[PDB]
Amino acid sequence: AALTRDPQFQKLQQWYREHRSELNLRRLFDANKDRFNHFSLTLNTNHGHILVDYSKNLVTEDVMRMLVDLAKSRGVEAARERMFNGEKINYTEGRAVLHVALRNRSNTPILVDGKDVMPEVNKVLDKMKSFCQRVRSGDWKGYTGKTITDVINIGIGGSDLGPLMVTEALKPYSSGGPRVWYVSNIDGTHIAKTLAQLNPESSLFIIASKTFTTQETITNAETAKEWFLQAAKDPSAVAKHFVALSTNTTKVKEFGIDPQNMFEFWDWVGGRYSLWSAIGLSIALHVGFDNFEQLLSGAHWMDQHFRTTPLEKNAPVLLALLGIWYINCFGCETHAMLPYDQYLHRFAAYFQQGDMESNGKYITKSGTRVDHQTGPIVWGEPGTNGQHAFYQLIHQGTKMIPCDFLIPVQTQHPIRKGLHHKILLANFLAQTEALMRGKSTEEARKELQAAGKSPEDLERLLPHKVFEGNRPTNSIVFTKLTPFMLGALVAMYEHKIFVQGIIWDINSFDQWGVELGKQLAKKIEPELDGSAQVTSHDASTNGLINFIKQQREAR
Amino acid sequence: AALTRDPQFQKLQQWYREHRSELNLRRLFDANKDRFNHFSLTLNTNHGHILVDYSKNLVTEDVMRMLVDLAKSRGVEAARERMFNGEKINYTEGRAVLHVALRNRSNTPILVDGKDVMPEVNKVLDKMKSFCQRVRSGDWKGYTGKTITDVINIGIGGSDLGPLMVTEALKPYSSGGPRVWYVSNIDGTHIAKTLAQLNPESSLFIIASKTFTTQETITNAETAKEWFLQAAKDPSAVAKHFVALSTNTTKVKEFGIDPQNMFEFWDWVGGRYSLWSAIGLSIALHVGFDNFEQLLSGAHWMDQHFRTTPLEKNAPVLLALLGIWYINCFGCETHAMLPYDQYLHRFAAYFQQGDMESNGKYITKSGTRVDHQTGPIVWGEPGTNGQHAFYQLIHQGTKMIPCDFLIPVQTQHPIRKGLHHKILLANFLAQTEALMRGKSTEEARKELQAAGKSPEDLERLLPHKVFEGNRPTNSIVFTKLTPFMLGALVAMYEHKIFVQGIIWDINSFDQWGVELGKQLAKKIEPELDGSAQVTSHDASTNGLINFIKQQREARV
Repeated sequence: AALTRDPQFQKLQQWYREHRSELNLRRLFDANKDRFNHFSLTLNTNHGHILVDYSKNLVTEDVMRMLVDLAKSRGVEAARERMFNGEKINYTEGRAVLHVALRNRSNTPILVDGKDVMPEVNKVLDKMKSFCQRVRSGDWKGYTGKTITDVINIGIGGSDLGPLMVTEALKPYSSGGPRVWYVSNIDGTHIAKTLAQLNPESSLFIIASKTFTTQETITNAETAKEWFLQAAKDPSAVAKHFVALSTNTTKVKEFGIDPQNMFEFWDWVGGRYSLWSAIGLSIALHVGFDNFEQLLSGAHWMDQHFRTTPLEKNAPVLLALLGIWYINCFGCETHAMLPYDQYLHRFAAYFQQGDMESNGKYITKSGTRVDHQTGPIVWGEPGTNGQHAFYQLIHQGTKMIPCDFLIPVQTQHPIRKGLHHKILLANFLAQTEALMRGKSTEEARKELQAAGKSPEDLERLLPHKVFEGNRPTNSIVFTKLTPFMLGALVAMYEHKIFVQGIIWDINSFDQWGVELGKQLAKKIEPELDGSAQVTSHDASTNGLINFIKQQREAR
Repeated sequence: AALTRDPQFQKLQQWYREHRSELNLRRLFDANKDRFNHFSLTLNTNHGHILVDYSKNLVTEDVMRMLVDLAKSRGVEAARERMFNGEKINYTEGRAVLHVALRNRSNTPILVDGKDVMPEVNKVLDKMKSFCQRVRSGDWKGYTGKTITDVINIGIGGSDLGPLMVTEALKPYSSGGPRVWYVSNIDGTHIAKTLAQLNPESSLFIIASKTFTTQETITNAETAKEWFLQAAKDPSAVAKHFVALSTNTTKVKEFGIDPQNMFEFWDWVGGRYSLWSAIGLSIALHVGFDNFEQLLSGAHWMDQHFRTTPLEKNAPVLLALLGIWYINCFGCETHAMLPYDQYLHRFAAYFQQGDMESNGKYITKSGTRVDHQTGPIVWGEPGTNGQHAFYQLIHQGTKMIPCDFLIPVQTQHPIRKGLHHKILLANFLAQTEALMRGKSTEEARKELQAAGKSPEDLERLLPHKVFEGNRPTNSIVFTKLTPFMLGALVAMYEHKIFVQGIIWDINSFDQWGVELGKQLAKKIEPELDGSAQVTSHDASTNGLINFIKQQREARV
C-alpha cells in the first residue's frame, strides 16, 4: 500500500523502533523548560483565541520533523488544493468534495465542471434566512393560525447528528427561537414519545433526506404526517407544517410539501459534512440565521488557516500527524474526545460519524488493500463526568489511549462568581497533568508513610497506588464557545480527518461499507410477517428469527 | 501474573496460535447446521425469556471447553461464593462486595463482621417506599403547600449514571410520577440550565453521594440550596425540599438536611453497583416503588442464575469467557454495546463505568503487575443510530470489535401496526448476518455485472464493494424491556465483569486510579484565582493556566 512503501513512513518506523524508550514525558519536560512553547499553537481568529497544546505528546522535535516530512511525501498540500478547487477527489463515486464551498464567506468562485457553485449555495442560504425570519417572527402560522413553537428534524446519520450536536452546543443562543427536537431512530419509541409531547397546530417538521426515499427517515416522516392529519384532517394543511431538505421535487410534492419549501443541497456535500448546508436549517431556526452565519464564518476562518499555514504550524495537520503516530506506530485502536463542557455533550458522538465513517476504510486509491491500520475508534463523554466513569482505565488500565481535552476559558453560565467554572478548569488541567506525570513507587510510598500505614499495610497497598503516567494528551483551549468558535473547531477536526485519509491513501468521502447490511435487512423484513419458521439463512439468523416469532405472542 | 502462569490459559493460547487461521464463521456455519443450538442459551425468567446467541463468535466446541476449564482453574465459583457470602473480597479496601444483598428478595441472611445486613437493607427500602408513596400521591407538600412536580438528582458517577440510565429506559412506566432531572457535571451550565426550568415551590432535590464530600456534588447542592432559599428565605423550608442518599450521616447533617430525610447505604455498595440501593430513590419516585421492586427482583433472578447454573450454561460466565478470548488471545482493545432500543440510549454509557472502572486495572491480588491485557474500552450507541454513524468502520475498517447486539422482541410503542419495530428487528438481524457473512469479490463482481457496469467501472469499484466479514457478535434477545427484565440484564453484565476480574486476578471493586487527578486539581484550584502567572508545574500545565488567565479578560 502507498503508506507502507513511503520512505518517510519507513524512516518514522525505524526511529520508533530504535528510540521509543526515550519518550518519557516527565523526563522530556524536565529536560526542556521551553517544551510548551515548542509544541503548541496559538491562533487568533479575531473572534477568540485557540490554544492547541500538543506538548504532552510522546514526540520530540525530530519526530515532529519526520511527521511533517511524511505529510509532504504523501502529498497533503496538493490533495488539499484539489479539494478546494472542486476536483473530483471522492474518486469511487466520481464526486467533488465541497463542504468548504458551503461556508465560503469570501464568495471566491469554486468551479465544478467549469461552473461556479457559489451562486447556488448563496441562493439556498438566502431562502433559509427568509424562512427562518418568517418562522421565528410568528409570520409563518400553522393550520389554525398559531405560531410555531416546536421544530422537529426527522433524519438519520448526517441529517441528524450535526444539527443536534450544534443546537445542543449553542443552546444559550436560542432565545426567541422555537424548541428543536431530533427524531432519528426507526425504533418507534423515538417518534412516538416525541409526538406525545407536541401540539400539531404549532409543530413544524423538517424532513431531511437528499433522496426523499431513505427508509428510516421517510417511515418516520409518514408516521408524523399521519399523526398530523389525524388532527388536521385536511391534506392541504401539510404544506404549513412540513418542509424538506432534499432535491427530489417530485417525491417532496407527492408527500404534500410545497416545493418552494424544499431546501436543496448537492452531491458534493457528504452527509457527515452537511450541517453547513440546508441540513442546518434546524440550527438557523433555533439560534437564528445570524448565528448560523457566524457558525459558517468560523469554519471559513479555519479553512483559510488550513490552506495558508505551513504544515509544521498547521493545526489540523498536526492533529492528524499525531494521530498517525499513535495509530501506525504505537498501534492505538482508539481516540478519546473529552470536552469539559456540558453543552458539547454530543461532540464526541458527532465525530464518531465524521471520523469513523470517513476513515474506517481498507481499500486504497489504487484498489490495493491496506497493510496498515486506518481510522481509530472515537469515543468520549464530557468532563468532569467521564472522570467518574472511565478515567480509572485511562490512568491504570493496560491500554494506551490518546485523548483530546477541550474547554472554553469563558463559561456561558458564570454562576457563583465563577466558582463552578474554576473547579471545571482545575480538573481539566489536573487530569492531563496526572496522565503525564503519574506517581512513582517512591512518591506513593512517601504518601503512605505520612498517612501512618503500618509497614506491612503499606507494602500491600503500595503497588495499587502507583501511576505509571506517560499517557499522552492534547489540550485544546479556546476563549468562548460561541457560534463562530464552534464552527472553527468542527472544521479543524474535519480537516484533521482529511489529512489522515490522504496519508493512508483511502477515500474519506465514500461509505460503501453500509450497503451489505441494507441489502440483508430488505430480505429479512418480509420474512418476519406471519408465523412460518424461517430456514433461508445461516442457523443463527434463522434461530433468532424463530425466537422472535415465538416471543411475539408471549404475555 | 497469575493468568499468564495458568496452564489452561496456556493451552488456550496454543490452540489460538495453531488454529486461529482456521476460524471463519461462514465455514463454521456451513459445516454445522446445529451451530445455533450448540452455541446459544435460552433462559426463562418466568417474567420474559432471554436468548443469548453466541454462535456468531470465533469459537468451536473445543475453545468453549478450554474457556470453561480456565474458569475452573482460575477459581471463579469459589470467588463467587466469597462475594455472596459477604467475605472481604475488595481486598485493597478491606470491604465486602454486596450489591447482591441490596436486591436479595429471598431475605436469606448475609453476614458481614457477624451481623446480618438484610434487616438494614430492608429498613431503607421500607423508608424509600413510604417516601415515594407520599411524594407521588401529593401527600408531601412543599413550603407553599404545593405537590412535588419535579425531582432533581444531584450526583455524579455512580450516583448519576445508573438512575439516569434506568429512568430513561423505563420512561413508559412513569405515568403519574414527577419529572426527573439529573445534574452531575460541575460545569455550571448543568445546574444553571436545569434551575431555570424549575419552580422552587414544587421541586424536590435529592443529594446523592457516598462520602457526601464529592466536590462536584456538594458544590452543585450548595448552588441549588442557595437558589431555593433565594425564593423561600426560611431555612427550615429546606427540610421540605432536600433529601440525602449517603453513607455519611454526619456529613449529611453538617450540610443541613433533616436526619429522617437521609436514606442510607453501606461501604460494601460500590458506587457503580449502587442503583439498587437508596441511590435508586429517583427511579422509585419516577416509576413507583412497585416497579423499583420489580427491577430488584430481575437482578435477584440473575443473581440466582449466576449462583446455581453449571459454568458451561451460565450466561454471565459465557459472556465473560468470550470477552477473555477476544481480549487476551485476539488482542481486541474494545467491546461495543449496541442496544436496538432508543430507551436504552444510555446503557452503553452506564457500562463504561461499570466495566471500565471495575476492570481498568493493572495490579493483581498478589501485588504483581499484570503482563497481559485487562478490561476493554466499552462504547456504543443504540441501533439504528449507530448504524448510520460508525458501522462503516465495523464492516470495512482495520479493527476487530466484538459487538453485543441487544433487542426486545416486543416494543413499548407498537405504532403503525408494528411497522417500525419490524424494520428495527430486520436491521438488528441483518447487521450481525452481514458482519458474519461478508460479501466476496466473486459475489460483488456478479452484483456489479448485473447492475450493468462497464468493465472499466466494474474493475475500478469492485474492491471497494467487498466485505471481508468474519466479524463476531453476540445477539441478546429478550421478550420485553420491563423493569424486571432490565434488572436481569444489568445484573448479567455485572456478573460478567466480576468473572473477568477473577480470571485476570485483579480487584473489580476498588478505584485507586481516580486519586491522582483529584489531588492535582486541589493544588491547581487556588492558583487560578488572581492575575499572577503560574510557574509551579511542568511547562504545559503552566502554559495552559497562563493562557486561561490571559483570555479570561478578553471581550469577544
